[PDB]
Amino acid sequence: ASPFRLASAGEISEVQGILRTAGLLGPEKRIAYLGVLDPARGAGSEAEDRRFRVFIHDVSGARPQEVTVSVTNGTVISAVELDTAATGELPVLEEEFEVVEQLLATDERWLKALAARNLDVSKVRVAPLSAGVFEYAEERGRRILRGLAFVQDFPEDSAWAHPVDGLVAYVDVVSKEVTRVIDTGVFPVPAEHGNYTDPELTGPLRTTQKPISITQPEGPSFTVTGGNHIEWEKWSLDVGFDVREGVVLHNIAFRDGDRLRPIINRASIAEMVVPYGDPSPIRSWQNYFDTGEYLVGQYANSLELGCDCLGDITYLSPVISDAFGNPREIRNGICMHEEDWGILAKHSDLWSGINYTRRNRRMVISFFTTIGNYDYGFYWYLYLDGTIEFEAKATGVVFTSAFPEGGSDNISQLAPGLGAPFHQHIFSARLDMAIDGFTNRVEEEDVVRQTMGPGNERGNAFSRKRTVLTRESEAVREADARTGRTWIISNPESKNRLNEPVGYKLHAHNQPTLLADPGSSIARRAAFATKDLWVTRYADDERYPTGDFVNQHSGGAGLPSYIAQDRDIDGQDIVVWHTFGLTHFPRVEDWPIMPVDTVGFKLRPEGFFDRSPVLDVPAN
Amino acid sequence: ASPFRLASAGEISEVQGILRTAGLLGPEKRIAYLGVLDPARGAGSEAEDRRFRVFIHDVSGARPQEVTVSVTNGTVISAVELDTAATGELPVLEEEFEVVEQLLATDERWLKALAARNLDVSKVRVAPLSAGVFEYAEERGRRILRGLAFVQDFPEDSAWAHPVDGLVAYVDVVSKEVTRVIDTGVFPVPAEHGNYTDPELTGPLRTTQKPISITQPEGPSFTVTGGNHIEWEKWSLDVGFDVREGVVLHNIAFRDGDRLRPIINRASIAEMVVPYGDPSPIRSWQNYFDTGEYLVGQYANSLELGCDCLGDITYLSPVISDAFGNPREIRNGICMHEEDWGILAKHSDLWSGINYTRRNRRMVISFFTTIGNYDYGFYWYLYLDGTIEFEAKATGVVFTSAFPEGGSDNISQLAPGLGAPFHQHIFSARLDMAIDGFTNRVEEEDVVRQTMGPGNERGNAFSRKRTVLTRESEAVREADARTGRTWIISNPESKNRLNEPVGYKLHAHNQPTLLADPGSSIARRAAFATKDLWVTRYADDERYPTGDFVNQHSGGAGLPSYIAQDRDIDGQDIVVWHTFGLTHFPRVEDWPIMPVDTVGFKLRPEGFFDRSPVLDVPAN
Ligand SMILES: [Cu+2]
Ligand SMILES: [Cu+2]
Ligand code: NA
Ligand code: NA
Repeated sequence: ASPFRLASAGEISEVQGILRTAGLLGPEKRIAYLGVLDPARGAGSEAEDRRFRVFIHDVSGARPQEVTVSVTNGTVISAVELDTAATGELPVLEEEFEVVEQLLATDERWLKALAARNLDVSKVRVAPLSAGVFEYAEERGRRILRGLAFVQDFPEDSAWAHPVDGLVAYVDVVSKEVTRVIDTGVFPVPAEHGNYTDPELTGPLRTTQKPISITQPEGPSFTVTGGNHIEWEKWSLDVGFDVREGVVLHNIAFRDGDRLRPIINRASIAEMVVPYGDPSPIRSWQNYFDTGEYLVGQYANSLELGCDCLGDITYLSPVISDAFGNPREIRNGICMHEEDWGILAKHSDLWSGINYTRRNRRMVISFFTTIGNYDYGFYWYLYLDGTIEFEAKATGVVFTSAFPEGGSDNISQLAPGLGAPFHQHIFSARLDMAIDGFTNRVEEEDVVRQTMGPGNERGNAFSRKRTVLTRESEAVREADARTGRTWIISNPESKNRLNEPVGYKLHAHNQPTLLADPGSSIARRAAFATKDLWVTRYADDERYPTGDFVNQHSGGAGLPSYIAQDRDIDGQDIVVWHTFGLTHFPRVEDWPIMPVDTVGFKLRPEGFFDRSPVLDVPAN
Repeated sequence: ASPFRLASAGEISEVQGILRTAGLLGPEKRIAYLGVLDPARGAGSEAEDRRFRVFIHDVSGARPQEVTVSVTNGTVISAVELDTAATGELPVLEEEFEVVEQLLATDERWLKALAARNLDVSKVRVAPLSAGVFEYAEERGRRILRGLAFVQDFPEDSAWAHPVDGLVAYVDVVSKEVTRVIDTGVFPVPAEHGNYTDPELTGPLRTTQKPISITQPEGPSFTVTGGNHIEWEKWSLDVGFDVREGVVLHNIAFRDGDRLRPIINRASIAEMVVPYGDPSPIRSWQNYFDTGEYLVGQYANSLELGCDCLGDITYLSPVISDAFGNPREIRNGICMHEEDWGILAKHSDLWSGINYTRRNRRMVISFFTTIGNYDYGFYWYLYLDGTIEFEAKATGVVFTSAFPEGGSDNISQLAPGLGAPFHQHIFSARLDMAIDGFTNRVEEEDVVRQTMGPGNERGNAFSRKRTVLTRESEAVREADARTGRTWIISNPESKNRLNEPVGYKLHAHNQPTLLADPGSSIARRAAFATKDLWVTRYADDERYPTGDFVNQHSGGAGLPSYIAQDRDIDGQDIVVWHTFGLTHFPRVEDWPIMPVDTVGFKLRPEGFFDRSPVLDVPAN
């Protein structure tokens, strides 16, 4: 019955059928994006209307369409032709990934470049890389991918060990033409292999790890109903999945006594970008919007038990559309489990004689995706004490280049002749807040140092200040770790027993934001990534910090355009957009396969509850 | 055989006997501190000399002594009378904790203050609190504790719920005299109880938590030999214990192929301080040096299985001296176990067809201590990939006050009439570095932004810079989160296969440092806490950032005095001292018992290895 249930195979085939019936999905049409829309505000009173949004590409060169379908009613709600030169190209299609290498393999310029390097064309892999927006006028309105080459010595070889530097090509994937081949000169192709399953490189595998067994003899403490509604240790939520964003959490709420108290209406990673910091023309255009351009949900891994996810795991297997509108299941694509999280609370009191210890646990909801060389784990955590956390785990194989003779200020050395260009991985979490309901506001809280003098004669006092962000023009904020800056989302109309507005405090990691010059293309296309915190007034069409169409799309849409409306956010339905990222100067230890590194944020209750919410946790 | 083995009961009784035989431990003497000394540099060639350092208090008012004993040889090496007014008072004695309440209970001023508040003296608990150094000339050279009162309604009541504000007393614990009783006026004593085991407050305990079972059917993957030598997944170390510092790690090294490579020679928390930010004269003197004044090791909890430590646990039971020199075991005072730590590395490669996943684990070495209302867990972690981490977990009951009518800039409200003064918990980790041996140096690494222009035409480039800290005068450093500042400890004479100096990078959390005015007593006594990173040249007598005697000791010793020597630290035997802390504005959720909050740091290999050190980790 829930309007927040996962899309079923049946719903996707029905969208296909409705589109077909309406003349919108003939043999030249391809689905570049398909997802269910969230219910409108206040729609719980009315009956279900499951609506799906679809981006339809045309392989014959016709203009694409954005379409909204009511699968409940079997109707097309709206269909509009897109002018991609204006509003952006559609996301990269799975089927286009092979096309760059295939077209290049019979191009005389490409073949000349490979021959100059004595490389067998049959062994040259070409990465299908998003193009962005630079100085090439002919690309405007065209679907372009750029190709960088990597040699694969044999079918099971890791091509990433053998980058072909000094060479890049641009391809029109619709007209199937190579537009440019740029050869700045030969670099040595690094020769050492990077095969992390080859016994010659690993050596004898360790025999020293004894098993760790994690079981739940009575099963898990969470329940799953209606396919994707979770109840666990007072928490209530619905686990959604979208082909762009991946796992999306809806209706995060906490049962405090008899009352189900909303906290977050929708939580997602609404964008992620990987900007590269190498000024070589071979890579200086490189910025991968994994979410917006590639769609991270689409590439979610099937997660194997006792391997990717350990313990008593409950899986969801979300369904997505293929390019023709047929349903495709991602088997075991979402892991759900609870785990022990050490000590929750502890005190041994001298005066009372009472010794007290309680254990913590967390509910974990995760998926893992692969985008070329990169693999990312997205983890959401709910804790007994009311804390909500997100963590991204970055691994995979580092994107490589040649390491220049005489070194580099923008590339590190991994192996003889092998370089790794500096880059960032920067995420945007979109938190549609609902602290005790939708009437919310945000304050920036700084620590306040005090001067020794009257009222503070010993020079020990310190304090804090809170500044309400009243309108969108004032709600673009930066970190200040030195002053312990955080942001509190409160409900000014809902007070705790001490007559204080209930709230949650966002604790950021205060990692560097986007490093690129403010006049660059990437600073404009990923403007969200230049500041740590944005607050907007909720609107149903303000979904992504980069807008709906990121691929080959200049600035003009996304967060900078949203906040220009300068709307009231002081006790209104608001959305927090938190930028957080990793700045990566690759180390030798990252090669030939990278150990996980992490980044994230959390929110902790701040006068939300009337006392600790975990007094009723039992011993042992 | 190891000179780094834990002290045995026999060694402590032997120190007692040697001191007795030498005339240094008659019936009026009390041991305030006793611990084993680390071996001297280059002492591995010579036979064992187990030496113990002892601080001896005299209850008859005679001057205390600092004594070094060779337990191996049965001799007193050195004994020196201390002038405490100059060099500091000895640590607070366990036996002094009851004395403040006992003396106050028959003092007419104290009794008058309690009678003004209608409080039964038999119900008034008095916390024995360190005094620090303020404006009271008569305290110089005297052992003083200050007392703050809390009412206990019945034997099992949590007194912390019932602070008696407006009242403080000062007591000479040797002469057994009350020096001052200060009553600034009556405040209401908060009436609600804070009894977190009372069913009336907890409500019915949850029945929803299903068991989680963590077992190791073949046992743990680590070995323990010689009592305290750990070998685990290429790591090698010795787990020490000291009554002041608690768990101390020695000889942290990693077996890389055939070579045992040192990383850290000694790691400890060498100080921790809890400064309060309430300018009321009742608490404005409050700064608890839990390590330096109270000795955190002394109060280590006995940790219960399946409760404090979960899984297949190996315990150490360290032995300490009581006040008379008799050995006392802290049963199960140190937990050691390994645990699963999610995904280590993962890649699913399109071109090779190879899908690869490996799991991480960490070795955990921990203890938990209780200092009055506070309880702290100290956790050291070693990871498969070479990462070393420390985490402090803070819990217990918040230190309380009245909440003033009309509010406070320096105190938060927890319950009706109940306040919690703002404070910090600030730790100093002393890391005696040995990156591939003792010849080490530290660089500060900042991210470097670059301007769009020639050489960077697209405005995408970014870089980094490293600054070697060459001498101690240049090695007092602050955080800069915005520029991604870290510190790399390298060995300039030990190069990896890429001809780069091997190293480890310290990643701080960049939390605020000491907030107090720079002219305060606490800014001088805890000078270390004002800056994030200090580097010194190693010396055997530079043990604590606050010096040997912290109790009632002004500035003059510790880190500021050490670095004045301006010694060479560029390719020398050096020590890194990292300040990190929590700034606590207590929330209603912290009452009546605080959920754990955490702070820490980690160090990751940075070109230490020639490639990933976890290629030989097996599947599943
Ligand atoms: Cu990276
Ligand atoms: Cu605290
Ligand atoms: Na909202
Ligand atoms: Na050293």
